[PDB]
Amino acid sequence: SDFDLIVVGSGLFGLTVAERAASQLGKKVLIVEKRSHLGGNAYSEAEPETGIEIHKYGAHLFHTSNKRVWDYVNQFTAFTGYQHRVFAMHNGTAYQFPMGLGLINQFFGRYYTPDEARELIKEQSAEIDSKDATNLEEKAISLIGRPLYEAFIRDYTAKQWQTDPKELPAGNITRLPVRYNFDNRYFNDTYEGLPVDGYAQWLSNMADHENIEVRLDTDWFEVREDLRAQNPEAPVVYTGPLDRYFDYSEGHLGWRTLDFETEVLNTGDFQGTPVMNYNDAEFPYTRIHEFRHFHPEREDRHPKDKTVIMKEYSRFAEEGDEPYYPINTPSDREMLFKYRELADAETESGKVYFGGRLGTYQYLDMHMAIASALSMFDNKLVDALK
Amino acid sequence: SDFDLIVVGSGLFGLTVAERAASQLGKKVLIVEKRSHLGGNAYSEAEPETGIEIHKYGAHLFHTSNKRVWDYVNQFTAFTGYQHRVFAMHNGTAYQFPMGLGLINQFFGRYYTPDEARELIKEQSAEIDSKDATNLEEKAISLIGRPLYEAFIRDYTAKQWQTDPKELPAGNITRLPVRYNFDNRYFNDTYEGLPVDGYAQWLSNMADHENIEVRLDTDWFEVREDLRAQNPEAPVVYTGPLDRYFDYSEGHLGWRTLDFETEVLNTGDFQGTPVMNYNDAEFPYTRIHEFRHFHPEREDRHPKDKTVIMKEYSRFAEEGDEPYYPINTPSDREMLFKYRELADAETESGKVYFGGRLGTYQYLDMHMAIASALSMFDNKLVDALK
Ligand SMILES: Cc1cc2nc3c(=O)[nH]c(=O)nc-3n(C[C@H](O)[C@H](O)[C@H](O)COP(=O)(O)OP(=O)(O)OC[C@H]3O[C@@H](n4cnc5c(N)ncnc54)[C@H](O)[C@@H]3O)c2cc1C
Ligand SMILES: Cc1cc2nc3c(=O)[nH]c(=O)nc-3n(C[C@H](O)[C@H](O)[C@H](O)COP(=O)(O)OP(=O)(O)OC[C@H]3O[C@@H](n4cnc5c(N)ncnc54)[C@H](O)[C@@H]3O)c2cc1C
Ligand code: NA
Ligand code: NA
Ligand code: NA
Ligand code: NA
Repeated sequence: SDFDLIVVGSGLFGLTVAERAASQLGKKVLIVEKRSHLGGNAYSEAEPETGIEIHKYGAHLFHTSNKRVWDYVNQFTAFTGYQHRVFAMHNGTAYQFPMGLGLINQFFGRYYTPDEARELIKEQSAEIDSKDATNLEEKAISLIGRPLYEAFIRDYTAKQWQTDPKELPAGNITRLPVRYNFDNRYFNDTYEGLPVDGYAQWLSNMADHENIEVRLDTDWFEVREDLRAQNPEAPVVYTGPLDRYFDYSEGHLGWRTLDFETEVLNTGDFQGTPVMNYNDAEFPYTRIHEFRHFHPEREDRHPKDKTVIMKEYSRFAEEGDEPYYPINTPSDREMLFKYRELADAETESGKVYFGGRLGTYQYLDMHMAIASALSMFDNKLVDALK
Repeated sequence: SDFDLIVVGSGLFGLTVAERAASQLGKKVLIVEKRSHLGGNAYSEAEPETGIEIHKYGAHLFHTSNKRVWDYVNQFTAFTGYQHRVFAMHNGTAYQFPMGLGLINQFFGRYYTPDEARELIKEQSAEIDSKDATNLEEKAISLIGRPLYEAFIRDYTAKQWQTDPKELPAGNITRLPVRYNFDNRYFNDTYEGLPVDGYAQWLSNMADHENIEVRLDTDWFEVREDLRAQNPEAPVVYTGPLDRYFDYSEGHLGWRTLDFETEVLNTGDFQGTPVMNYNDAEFPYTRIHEFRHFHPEREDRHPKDKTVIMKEYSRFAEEGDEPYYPINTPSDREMLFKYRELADAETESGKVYFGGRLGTYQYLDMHMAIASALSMFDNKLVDALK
């Protein structure tokens, strides 16, 4: 047949499934993708004026402790030795971040040793016991105290969720957000880096296989009757929206979206670091990305006197908005449970498998989507394709 | 014969020459080493109480942009992804270091953009033109201004050299010691890391070859008549002290030494970072090393409640002291020129080649010693061993 497997969506989940079926089982795979390019939100591109690699659907940082996933992605791209670091702007000062000996010295005004900092945090967080916290605000205060909470967490979180932290779940903070050393690596994972030739090249390489057919600018729901009629027994891996698949029969799942404001500025360096969080309420955006600093190894290809920056604004995802993060209200958890039932029925009657961020209503980092796709491939698709 | 080449000293220079002759020319090499272990000052060892890898002859950080040298050393050890970072203690605050947007924010009290920082440094350094600087103090001030100089350079340099900076050469600072971004990598080189299994294992591996014989606890000047009599036409590569070789016939070359004070403390973490500079005069030591933080990947082998730290004191190298850094007074440059003549005569009449830090009166980093030995091997020893 012309294809043995249909994959809807070319994010990391779709690409992984498609590539494994193609290379490991020698199956013909047809990828159907609604957008004009491969890669889902991980897709990046050159900003036209400067040539700098940028993202329109969120900056993407790769990191994992899963060696299987690390070895896998390295088949398709090399990675730079980029290590993500973030600074936090508060009351006109850029603080070392996350909270650690550096921020503590800057904020409290003198050097604390690791043991002195531990004792400081004990004193600061004395007021509320974590066991008694009834919301995010109280949870934070119970761990690090009011001064730190009020400076670095309160307004930032308010902007992030468009909600008073008093009305957010205590379960949103699960561990002490403080380090007792000067380590300011943002991530804690074994492996980390950025694709040497950019995300677009990496993701294109995943789908570059003699057994893979790619149809861009194609909506599954427009073409599905025709495609399946060509080969009815070919399974489908669906990574589009779960609720949309079932015509919103149980209602609309709730998502957060982001608005990105991009500017080309007439300086070669706007903030001297890839990401500056803006922790204060007076700034409407949560942070500014300056994209050239993600790839310092490219500095002589970057313009000397121009730079691209991006500001980020969060709000509720309405119709037409890209859905980014599941909101997960109890109502959302309710209809999700109902959609899972429908989906499972569809897998049994129609050989349609549901996966990925949109397909399962679950935020997934790149390595987690890949891991999830490797699992589905191993545990479901190998059998289904025999 | 029992050997074809004698190498005096087993630092990186000696090891490199020995290994190349052994593996590339199939020559039998005899290494003669005065100390009880291989590796010269790069040698490291486990501190007995804690097991932590420490140095008795200075902490050794490996870094290079020389790809030939990088590829070479990786034949003998793997390297961790360690990236050196230093903090600077001044008036009770740990500053981000080297001077950059982080230190500038901490010191001047609010955030400066890259362009604002450039303008700040222009204003601060206006007083003295670099072209007019007559000593180190004036040179520093001409580049960064008095407040920064007085806080971070003056006393530190005084301790380092035991000299008023007014009496040090303007040529000691050759470039702007300020970055206009938040990059606090201490080194600027392409490749960097620490030996995964420690320096002792790496350096031992270099000399581990069927063609290499090692005699430790052996002073060249005690055994040389006997050894050369066994095979008169075998050349010698000498990496011991240049002036000592010629019985100080032209006087004693001047060196700086370091005293290291090591302590085991009853805490698992003393300062939360490998190195803290102490920039103020009130502290007699220049900096404190906390050795466990050089190898965080070993944290579950390190003790939970103990740590080894080391304080560093600089002074003139007297008899019995390990000579570390050439002082290079004009008098020193004088007799060095005379020793170079003697050495060159000795190479012609006696087939004794002079190399390495002690052998040439020149401080050499590990990668520079290796590069220098590779050159000597390529350009001198291949011919001499035919
Ligand atoms: C703003 C943002 C920032 C992120 N930052 C990071 C990060 O820093 N590090 C990290 O590891 N991960 C990050 N991620 C997650 C990352 O994008 C993952 O790769 C993604 O979540 C993987 O899941 P996926 O492949 O299912 O999703 P997607 O990337 O959403 O891919 C789904 C694809 O299905 C297509 N599709 C949808 N409907 C149809 C249809 N009807 N017909 C045909 N095609 C369709 C979509 O166009 C899309 O291309 C971020 C995600 C977002 C949204
Ligand atoms: C305090 C200090 C800190 C340093 N830190 C770094 C760093 O962070 N990063 C870096 O890249 N480099 C560093 N170095 C330099 C590093 O040690 C180099 O490897 C070294 O300078 C290389 O030169 P070498 O092999 O000639 O010297 P050496 O290491 O001095 O080796 C010379 C050897 O010759 C032996 N010897 C001397 N006389 C005799 C004799 N009569 N008979 C037999 N044997 C003899 C000595 O015992 C010694 O083992 C540091 C050096 C010092 C001193
Ligand atoms: Na991201
Ligand atoms: Na508490
Ligand atoms: Na050193
Ligand atoms: Na000046």
